[PDB]
Amino acid sequence: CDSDNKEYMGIEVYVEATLDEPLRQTTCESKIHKYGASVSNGGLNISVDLLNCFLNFHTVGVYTNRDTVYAKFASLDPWTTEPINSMTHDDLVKLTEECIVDIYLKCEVDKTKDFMKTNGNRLKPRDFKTVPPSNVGSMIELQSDYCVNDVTTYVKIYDECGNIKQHSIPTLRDYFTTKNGQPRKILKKKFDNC
Repeated sequence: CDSDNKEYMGIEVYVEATLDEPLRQTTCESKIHKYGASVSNGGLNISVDLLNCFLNFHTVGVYTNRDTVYAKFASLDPWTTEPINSMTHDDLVKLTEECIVDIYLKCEVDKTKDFMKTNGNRLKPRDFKTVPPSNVGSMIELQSDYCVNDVTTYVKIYDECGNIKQHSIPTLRDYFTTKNGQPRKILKKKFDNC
């Protein structure tokens, strides 16, 4: 955080997708690649590519409940995790103006897996928390697929040196949902590892 001038940013991308049948029990598989990541879980492959963002994900968590798959792509401690999410100031300017979080859903419902067992609902309304509104329009681009009834997505890109440097980079937020008349909420429960 010692203006090289390098900037250090973090990123969280949340994807929630409700499918058209109750979920089948699957084995989770995730892959992090250069400026993106993907996860195959619950009958859906969710892929996130970061276009002109100059940022890498470090972790993918998942959740599955009823008919809904959740994924959280995130960065971790930025000074101890490889690859380091640092960038020049000119690259941060381009991130600010041009970063797109390109989300792609692919249905992969597998009839060789039985339906998830369901006792009592493992999620409850007070597991979802409101998030602030978008401050960057059209940062999220989403492609859905036929088996998906609704998708919700949220991105937060933030300064890791904000508390610290003497100045801070504005947090960039966007939110997109196919749902109508629903509050701006995301699952805040701790996700499972993939």
